[PDB]
Amino acid sequence: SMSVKKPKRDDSKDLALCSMILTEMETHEDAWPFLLPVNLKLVPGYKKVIKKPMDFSTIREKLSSGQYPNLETFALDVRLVFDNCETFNEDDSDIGRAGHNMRKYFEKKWTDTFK
Repeated sequence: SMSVKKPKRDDSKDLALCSMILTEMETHEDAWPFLLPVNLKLVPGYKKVIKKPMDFSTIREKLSSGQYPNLETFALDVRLVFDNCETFNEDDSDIGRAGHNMRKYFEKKWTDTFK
């Protein structure tokens, strides 16, 4: 509360560390469904159904332009990519399985880097 603060966690490397994790996600072989925005002109249903589209390139732009106020807002966008994936794709599909793999891969990097 006012004048009552927990000890200060050093947040000065977070920007760089998030950037590294995003690079590791981008180079994973199952990243291909997620690298660029879904094409809203060419994928019927996606615009109407997915209210908040998100992808790795869009995450990169936001990060590199100071649009994440903290590391949790970054994690939320990453998870949104996989939540969107799950909404639109059958679990029993290549893209569905890609999303599951990538989510797990991310959550490990995240825990190991910060928790």
